[PDB]
Amino acid sequence: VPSWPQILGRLTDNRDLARGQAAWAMDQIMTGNARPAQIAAFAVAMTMKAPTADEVGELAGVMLSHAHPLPADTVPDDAVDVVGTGGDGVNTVNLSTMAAIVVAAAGVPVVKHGARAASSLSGGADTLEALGVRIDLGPDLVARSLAEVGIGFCFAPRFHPSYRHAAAVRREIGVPTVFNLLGPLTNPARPRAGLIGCAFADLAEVMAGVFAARRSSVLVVHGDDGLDELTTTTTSTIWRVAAGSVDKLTFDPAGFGFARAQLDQLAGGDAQANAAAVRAVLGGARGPVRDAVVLNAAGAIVAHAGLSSRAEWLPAWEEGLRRASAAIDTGAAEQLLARWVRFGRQI
Amino acid sequence: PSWPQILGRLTDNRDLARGQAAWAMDQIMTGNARPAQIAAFAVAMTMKAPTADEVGELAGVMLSHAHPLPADTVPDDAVDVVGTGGTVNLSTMAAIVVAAAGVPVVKHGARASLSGGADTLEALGVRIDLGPDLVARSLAEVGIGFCFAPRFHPSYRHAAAVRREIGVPTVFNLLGPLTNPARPRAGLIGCAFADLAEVMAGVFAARRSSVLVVHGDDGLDELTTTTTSTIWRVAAGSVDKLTFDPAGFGFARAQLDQLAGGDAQANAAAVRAVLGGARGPVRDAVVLNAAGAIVAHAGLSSRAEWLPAWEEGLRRASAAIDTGAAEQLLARWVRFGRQI
Ligand SMILES: O=P(O)(O)OC[C@H]1O[C@H](OP(=O)(O)OP(=O)(O)O)[C@H](O)[C@@H]1O
Ligand SMILES: [Mg+2]
Ligand SMILES: [Mg+2]
Repeated sequence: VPSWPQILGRLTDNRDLARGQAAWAMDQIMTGNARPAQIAAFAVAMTMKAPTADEVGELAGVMLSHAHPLPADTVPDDAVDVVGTGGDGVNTVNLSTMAAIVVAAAGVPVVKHGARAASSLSGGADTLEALGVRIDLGPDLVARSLAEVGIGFCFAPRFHPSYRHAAAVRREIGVPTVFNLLGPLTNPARPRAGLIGCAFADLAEVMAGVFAARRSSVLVVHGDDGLDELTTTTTSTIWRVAAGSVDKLTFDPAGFGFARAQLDQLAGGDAQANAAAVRAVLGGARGPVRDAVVLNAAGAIVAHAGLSSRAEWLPAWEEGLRRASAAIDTGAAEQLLARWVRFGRQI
Repeated sequence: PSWPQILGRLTDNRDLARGQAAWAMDQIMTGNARPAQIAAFAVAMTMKAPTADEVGELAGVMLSHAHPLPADTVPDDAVDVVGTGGTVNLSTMAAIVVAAAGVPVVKHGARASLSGGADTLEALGVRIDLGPDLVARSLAEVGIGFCFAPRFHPSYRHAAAVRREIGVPTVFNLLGPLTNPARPRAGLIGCAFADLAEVMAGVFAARRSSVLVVHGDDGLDELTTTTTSTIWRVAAGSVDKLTFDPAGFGFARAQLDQLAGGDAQANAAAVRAVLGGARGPVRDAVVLNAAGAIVAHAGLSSRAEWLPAWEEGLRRASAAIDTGAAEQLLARWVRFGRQI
């Protein structure tokens, strides 16, 4: 007999939920059956209790059940995502989005989950829109984008319409909660690999556990400067997910010859400014922004490689860095973006 | 100040800065807080164990918005008798007994809501929803008054709706005893959680109230007769924690299933029974808790001594029942409501 008093009482008593209770709660939320007060109580109570991977996996599972799927047999088994929680409070250029373009241009299929800004000046979806990319495509056309261009963009609101009730509560309360983890865990194309940024150092291991449960090949990353990306200003903590297990690592870009950057060198502006930064990087502009893009693209390619049990960490990184740099240098990334824009205008 | 700031601080398991709880409660009380924000705050403040300063700020804001009683209508030595819940039967009866002994009582509550159970008083025929002027008249003429929370705290309705929707106890469950709009300086205040009882005692200490904050060691939000109780004795701005055993005053041990309150109609029947002289564990616990309230009343003077105060309180409580004064006071309270 599941109910809000039972579930919220258990959480406020600092107890983990019984199997299925988080799922019940999320389903009530997704079906419009939860009062805003109940949604907010649930999100906050779970956050302060400390969510488990089982619980977060249940929430993401329910979201994915209610999402619009892509058509059968349209997502390659090795497709990758590059996406983060956001909420790092830094307002950088759109590193995941730029990395995603480069990854696809290197020949790794990318189905990117994304959304507009929550607290920053310009989100991934905002910047793509400013570049002339269509962010408004449904399942069939995203599938066609992936096949024809090598990248698809799943705009979260378009694929998760039933999340509107939760999204409203999240905006109202402002404080980050367990809900802030869900975007990266609920790509509707269900790619099995990705580079997944987490702004909240204390919740990254839980995100990794969710991916581990799905047997995804993922690097969950938190820059030690607070970025929900692999950073160039310092080390990053990586929760490496492979073969159903999570391994905690610290990553230093200096190990691959990257010079240290300052965080203000990665600072972003409005959608137009960040669109300009994308163009500059894909056009061959050298500097800190390119370095961060290449590093993150490489990370995603490493995750992709980890779909094979044969993959080795250092060779994977060297290969990833080589491929990412080459995809920019040959013009492949610049061309792929142009083709992506042309594709959307030809619909 | 902001919701992101305050909620973020709480989710980080940090005590709030001076004034932040007050800001939040003020937003809630002015109708400026969305239900999601009300709920987030209530939950966060509960899970980040609230401090006396914080609870005091919440209660303060609430009282700053409340309708007061008219000037000089609340006696300086008026008392409250109430529990936070987890015993409306016990506190209702004890209140009548205390008033019948000649200690002015002013209660505050809602229908089972800043202190549920006013349904029992209604089941007995008492008009619970009176404005400030008439509560004042009731106090003077009958010796007891009841401040109906929706009437005196109309701005709380937004919070009240949220509490019902989430349906789990929160920090707001502590506010009833701390937001009596008559602002009695004394009382017997029950609390079902030991840790939170101490917090409530700190709030009362800050107001220089003379109160006994009581928690049965069996979990009851009243002085129990099934075992010992913890009392936080508040007087002179300081708190003394005590273990109390009513066996010392000759009270037999009862079982918990004999004392627990039921619904309004059941509660009402029990009131009539006890006020009419029915002996047993329920009477004992009423007498004990009535005596506690009288002891708190006595503590408004610096020259009150613990055991002699208890012995007087118990004699006064017993006599108020046994003479029929308690029964008659209830009848006069019912008559009052009809005579208006
Ligand atoms: O407004 P914030 O809460 O700070 O979030 C900024 C962006 O980061 C996340 O996406 P993603 O990793 O796809 O975008 P990126 O290209 O900016 O890294 C999120 O969906 C936002 O678009
Ligand atoms: Mg990102
Ligand atoms: Mg980012």
